[PDB]
Amino acid sequence: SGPSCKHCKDDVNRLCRVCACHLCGGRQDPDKQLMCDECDMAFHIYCLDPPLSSVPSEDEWYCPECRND
Ligand SMILES: [Zn+2]
Ligand SMILES: [Zn+2]
Ligand SMILES: [Zn+2]
Repeated sequence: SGPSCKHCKDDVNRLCRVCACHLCGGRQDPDKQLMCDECDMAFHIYCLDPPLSSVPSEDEWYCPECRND
């Protein structure tokens, strides 16, 4: 059940827009990021200039982009 790369392995650039936050497209620490099971994307809670600091750690939740659905 280890993490897998979707558009990174196929893309020579090896960007992790999916596994990593699309804003950074990789070059980040997915351990401090939360993944959305519905969108399977990372949130910037810690990438914004100011860090959210709460870091739920649960990593199991939905991002506000799809929660409004
Ligand atoms: Zn990836
Ligand atoms: Zn980022
Ligand atoms: Zn989502």
